[PDB]
Amino acid sequence: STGSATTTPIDSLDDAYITPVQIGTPAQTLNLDFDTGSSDLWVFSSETTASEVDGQTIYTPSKSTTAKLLSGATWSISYGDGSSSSGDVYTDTVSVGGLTVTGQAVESAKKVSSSFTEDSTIDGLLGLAFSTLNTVSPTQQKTFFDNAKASLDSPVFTADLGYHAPGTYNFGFIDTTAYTGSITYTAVSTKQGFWEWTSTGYAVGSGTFKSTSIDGIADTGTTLLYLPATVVSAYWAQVSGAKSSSSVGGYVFPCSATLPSFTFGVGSARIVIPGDYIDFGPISTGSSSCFGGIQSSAGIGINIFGDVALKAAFVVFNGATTPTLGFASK
Repeated sequence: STGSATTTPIDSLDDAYITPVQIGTPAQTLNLDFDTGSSDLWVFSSETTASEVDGQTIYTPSKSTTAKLLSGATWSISYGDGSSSSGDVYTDTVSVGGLTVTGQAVESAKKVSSSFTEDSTIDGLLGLAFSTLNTVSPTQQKTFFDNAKASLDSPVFTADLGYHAPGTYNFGFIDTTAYTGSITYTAVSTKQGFWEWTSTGYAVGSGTFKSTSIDGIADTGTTLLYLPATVVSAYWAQVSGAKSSSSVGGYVFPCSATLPSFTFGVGSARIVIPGDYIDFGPISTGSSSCFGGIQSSAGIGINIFGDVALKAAFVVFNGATTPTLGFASK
């Protein structure tokens, strides 16, 4: 089997991407944030505290004839951005772009943190990291991809995120028309439950490539590119008027400035992030100070190849017995 679904930016800055998912019988369609940095499929629901729902579409398990309470099960998650949610668990039929899993754990939110309430466009998350990170207790549950894997033509999914435009998540096949050149594959460590890999280096604009190992994660659920402070400093030094603002909480720059591209290495291959992908607009409405899309990972404890980086590539998440990641230009 295969599946293919379009993923759409939630706003004009590409802050996140939403993908429609069918849950239950008859289908209830929710727009979920596909997140290769986490491993829970959770949704706003009829069980979510009423004051914490503000425009989201909810899943109502009682209206699904295929929903079954996973008795005794609870879940609770906190994300790198300080946001959180928790609740109980149902199993139900979940379909993405034509690909159907029966018995998928659907984690129903009883509580969500403010950041989720305040974002009316995201109805929940669909985790695509490794199932070892799944928070369901007492019995850890599998991700949608893990459940689908054996049925797929090939045990892979691909992320093709758009810049200020829709893109595509495919399951079970590689669309050879969706990228240029070749796909370069690179090793993955699953020790922390992430799609963790090591970049071979970077360049700033037309500058020379610096060969240096950068360990980080391919995370579709993180907006920006978070890299070591040395790398980030070298980038912003090439933007006149850029500076790190402790009050804003990262590098900002005047939008009259021209942003250089940023290149990262995948083995001997090179992915070029155009300068425009690094502009995240005014820090506040009317401000001439713009927020940067490359920021320091210091104090995150891990480097994150978030949407800023991933949307410059066609990315293969290869779930073979030994997982690997593939990157192509596009």
